[PDB]
Formats: sequence, C-alpha cells, structure tokens
Amino acid sequence: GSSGSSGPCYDNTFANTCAECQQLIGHDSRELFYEDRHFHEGCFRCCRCQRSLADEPFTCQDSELLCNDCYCSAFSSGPSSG
Ligand SMILES: [Zn+2]
Ligand SMILES: [Zn+2]
Repeated sequence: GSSGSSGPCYDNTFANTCAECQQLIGHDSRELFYEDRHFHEGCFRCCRCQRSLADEPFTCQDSELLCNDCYCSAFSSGPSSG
C-alpha cells in the first residue's frame, strides 16, 4: 500500500461510468443499468464464467452476481470433511 492520501474534490462528470471497468457509457453500447449500478452489456457478465447477463435467468447477490449455472454451486469443493 501507499501513504499520504490527499484530500477529496468536487467534479461534475455528467456521464455514466461502468462500476466494473470504471469506463464511461454511451459509445454505441447497450447500457445495462441495474439496481446496484450501471455496467456495459459486456462487463455485466457472471464474475465466475464470464457469461452475458442481459435479461437472463440468474441469482443476483450482494456486491456480487452469479448465473443460474454458478449460484447453484457447492463451495464444499474448496475445503474438506475436516
Ligand atoms: Zn464496463
Ligand atoms: Zn456463472
């Protein structure tokens, strides 16, 4: 990490910025504004298998989103039957 964190500021950015790639939105791209935040038709893909989530059946979660092919997983795999 670093140190010497400077102070904040006040900017007037009038343009949606993907909450994933931190990039503006509007470049001939389909906006996928969600309840959480805005995202690009692409960046808005399962963070497990990178699957497109454009009006598809999935299980949205907190600060995360898993597709119907991921959400239904078995974390058990990780650890063992200690
Ligand atoms: Zn994006
Ligand atoms: Zn998935």
